[PDB]
Amino acid sequence: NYDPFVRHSVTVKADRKTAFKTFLEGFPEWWPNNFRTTKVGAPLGVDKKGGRWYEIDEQGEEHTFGLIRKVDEPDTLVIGWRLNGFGRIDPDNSSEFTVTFVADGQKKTRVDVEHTHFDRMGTKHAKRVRNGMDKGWPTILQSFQDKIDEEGAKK
Repeated sequence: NYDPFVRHSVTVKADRKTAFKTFLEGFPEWWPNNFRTTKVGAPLGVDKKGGRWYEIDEQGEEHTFGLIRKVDEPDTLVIGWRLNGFGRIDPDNSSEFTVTFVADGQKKTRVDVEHTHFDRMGTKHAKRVRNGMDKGWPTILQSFQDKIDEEGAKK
């Protein structure tokens, strides 16, 4: 995945609404690696007005993940992510990802990511982005599943 082709699948033990609300609304309601406020995990994060990402800090907008291409209800979501790096020119490219929501019996949900274009361009960029994003991206994904699973089926 990631380099030869981008494809990730997440299983939700809840409903279509609960899964969407915890991703586009519930920001400071997580836990995995957001043991802070203002600087990370602000009472917003996601912008459902124009279609972008922006955290709210005491001095203004701090960090951002990327931008949103289209918001076709809690069914189709297209987004674009940036990359890490310290002493490097701003990544004027970004990678696009297609998110598809599948509902199973309304009591179960499945979400997959499909794309083929800005994925097969990693290699050197792979190690570059994995030097920051990997230290939380795959970790939060696994934790998200268990979190929603608990707030639905487990509890």
